[PDB]
Parts: sequence; structure tokens; C-alpha cells
Amino acid sequence: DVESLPRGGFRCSLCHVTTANRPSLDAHLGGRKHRHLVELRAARKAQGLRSVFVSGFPRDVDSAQLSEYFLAFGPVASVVMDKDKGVFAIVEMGDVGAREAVLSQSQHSLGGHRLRVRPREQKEFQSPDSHQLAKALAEAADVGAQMIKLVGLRELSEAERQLRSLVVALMQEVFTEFFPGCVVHPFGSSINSFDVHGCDLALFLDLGAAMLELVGSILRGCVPGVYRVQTVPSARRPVVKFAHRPSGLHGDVSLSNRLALHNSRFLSLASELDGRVRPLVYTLRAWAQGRGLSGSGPLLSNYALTLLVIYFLQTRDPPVLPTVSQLTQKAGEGEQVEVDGWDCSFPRDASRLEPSINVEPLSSLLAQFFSAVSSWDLRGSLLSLREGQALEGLRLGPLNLQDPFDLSHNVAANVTSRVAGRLQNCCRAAANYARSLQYQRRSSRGRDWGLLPLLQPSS
RNA sequence: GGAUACUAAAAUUGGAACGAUACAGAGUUCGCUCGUGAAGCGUUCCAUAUUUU
Ligand SMILES: [Zn+2]
Repeated sequence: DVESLPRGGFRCSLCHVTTANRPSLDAHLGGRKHRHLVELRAARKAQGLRSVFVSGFPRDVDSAQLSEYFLAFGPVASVVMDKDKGVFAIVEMGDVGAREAVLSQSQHSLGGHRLRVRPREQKEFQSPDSHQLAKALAEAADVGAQMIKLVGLRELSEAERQLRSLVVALMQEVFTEFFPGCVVHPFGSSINSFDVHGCDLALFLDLGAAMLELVGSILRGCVPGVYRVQTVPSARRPVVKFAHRPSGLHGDVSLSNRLALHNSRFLSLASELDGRVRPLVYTLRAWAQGRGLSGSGPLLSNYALTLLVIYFLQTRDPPVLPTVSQLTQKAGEGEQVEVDGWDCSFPRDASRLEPSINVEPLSSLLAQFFSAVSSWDLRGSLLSLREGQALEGLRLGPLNLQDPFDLSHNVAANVTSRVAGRLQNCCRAAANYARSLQYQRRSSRGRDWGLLPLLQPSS
């Protein structure tokens, strides 16, 4: 599990850990993380050593008969049904000494048809951009054309959207089998029209930790092709993270996050107001993801980026987007939605309101956003999208930002002091670069013109 | 007949402690020598948190 690397280095593939010397590698091998990885790998290896693969039995029969039959050959640990095909099964025996008892006789039968039992071959244990981006943008007309082309490139293709729809339909079918009358609402980066390649799909279940564990068990056992299922109650809204293998996707399933559905609807409505907010949001999201400020864990999530863009568009002297106060005022009949204490309403249609009085191009908006976000205070200034100004929060530090619909979650509470300072410095750098003349106009035969330096693979 | 399941301590950040690596500085008998750091790391400990939109 150790591979040699130059400079006298080593790499543990069991933990994916690179060490520059020998004592560090030895200390890592002496730690509890590597020991636990070894123990879990050995447990999986032993289970594979005491398991068999059964196929050939006729369809429309359950694995209960298989378990009852195999119980005659000693203790049986588990029987796992096939997923996505439903044609075979994996029988994990209790004791190793009984495995050969399964291998003693191959004359198997179930419902008349004959079967086929084999030893389980042990699969090897597994431990649990910037080229095309600069390629397909630098031949556009101007920076606005660059941002429009970036939107076109980052937009999910028909294949990805249809695949996500298929996943949603499968989840709905399974959960309707388990919970009749339930609905699986897709949302996240799928219905808000701000869809990027390799985005997260969130699934709201419309009908404490027991339900979360039940959903996790459903995903682990019955739902096809889904591995990496992790329940997470330690959050404002408990969520099951799930990964899907055949699609190579990863997403989140929530039970009570009803506000996020209307949040995604509002994001889509804001995107449909005009053809400039969407390019601005896509460009700023790409810039954040290309400068080490949008990743996993304590880093600024994709939703906070769109929230900041909407707030900035609200704060302009010519109102690009009316604030959430006006949006709530624009609501009509059948639009009295309110969840979790407070009320937040907005129209569900697009052609109901007045177009904005802004005419600035995309480059001007980007430069103004960079200047404003660089100059703004980060110590104790909380941004209110509902009122569209600056000054109920729960926890905040060097970054203050709350939802305009969920007025209790400070979405900026996932950024520490150093990350906030780096963000402010990057904003100042982008602002001065936009003020500089090189960014303002085109270079034909290669200079990294326009948005490319902001989108370059920097450090 | 038709392709051999992702089972506990799932993660990162704030503070830490210890062990090493770096020398645009110099020498060497080729063993290293003098002193100074957090770049990458490893081990362990305490978490008014996040990682979903
Ligand atoms: Zn290891």
C-alpha cells in the first residue's frame, strides 16, 4: 500500500497520504487512521473469503427462500439482493468453515429451475477546465460574448438533464413504493436554471433521525446503483448525502428542506428576468471555483455566490433586481407560501413585472461588483437581501450573509478569517484588473485577454 | 441462463503540542557541521461549526 516517489518520498495508497520522508511514513503507519483502514480492509477481505455468488434462479422470487435454504449449511450472516438487474444474489456466510459446505454440492434448484453457485472473487479493496475554458472563450466578440459563451459551455447538456430527470423518477418510484403518496421534488443546481457540469442534485421528500436512517437504509439496500450513502443530522436541516455509480453523480436528499424548493424557484425566476443576471452569476461562480474559494467543507458554497450576486444587483442605484420586499409585494392569489415560522412569498410566473432600468453591459457590471465587494466591510456588516441593505442572525464572523427567505441561516458562517481575507484581497485584485485597460478589450493572437486571467488556473 | 454488495470513528476548519523538512547563507574528512522558520507533512487532544439550497 506504499509507493516510492522522488525526493526520497513515499505515498500510502490506503490513506492517499504523501510523505516527504521515512519517519513521517512510519508515524502514519503507527496512527489509528491507518490501523482502522487496515482493520476495515481485513474485515472486508474476510467477508469476501466467507461469501458466495448465486445466480440462475428464476425471476419473480425473493431472497428469503435463498436465506432459508442456505441456513441449512450453518450460520448465515447476510443475503444481498442484486440491484439494477435483480437477477442474482450474494450470500455472506457466518463462519468460514461452512463455506465449503456450500461448495460441497452444486445440484441447486428453486421453483423448478436450476441454479448456479460460485465462490466470490475478491475485488480489490478501495479506500473510502483551465484548458477548454480558455480555449472556447478567447475567440468571442467581447467580454460579454465571452461570458455568454461561458454560460453556453457550462450549461448542462440534454444528456445530463435527462439523466438527472431519470434519477429523480427512480427515486420517486422507490419512495412511492415505500411511502405511498409521497413526492420527490428535484432542486439544487437542477431547477434554478443555474446548472453547471458535475453539479449537486438535491431531492426534497414531501409527505427525528429515525427517518433519516430509514432513508439511508433504503438507499443502501434497495435503490439501484447508489453507493456512498452518509446520513448527516448535525446540520440545520438533516440531509443524506448519496452517490450514484452508473451516472457518476453525487447529491443530497432532504426531508424537511421545503424552503429550498421555493428558493430554487426564486433563483430560476431571477434568472429569467433578463439575459444578463445568468451570465453574471455563471462568471462569478466560475471565478470563485477557479481561485480556491468554492470547494468542500468550510468553503463558500455555490448558493452563497448567487445570493451575493442578487444582493449586489439589488444594491445598484438603478435596480437590476427589486429587493425581496418588492418581490413579496408582487405576489398574488395562491401565493401565500410560508414554512418554518416566517413568511416569504413571490410570484411563480415570469411575465408579470416591469423590466429593470439598467443598460450597463456585462463588463461594467462585473467591474462594479468587484469594486463594491472589495470595498465593503467584513467585520460587522450583515447583508440583508430582503431589505437590500447592510447593517436575524445566529452565528457570524468575518463574513456576514443571511438568506432572504430563511432568515436564520447565516450562509457566510462557513468561512474563517483567513479565507475571508483572501477573498477580499482577490476581490481587490479583480477590481484593479478590471479597471486596468488590458481586460477592457480584446487581444487576437494570444495574450489571455478578457476573463481568462480571472479564470486562469492560478495558485 | 445474465455483468461478483460500499458493513462503525464521513469529512474539513479554529486552537494546540511533539517528530521532521527548507538553507538562492558557508565549509567538509562526504559522516555531516552552525543557527533560524511552519512550505508541505505525520501522530494525538479540545470543538459556541459547517459541508443541502
Ligand atoms: Zn495509510
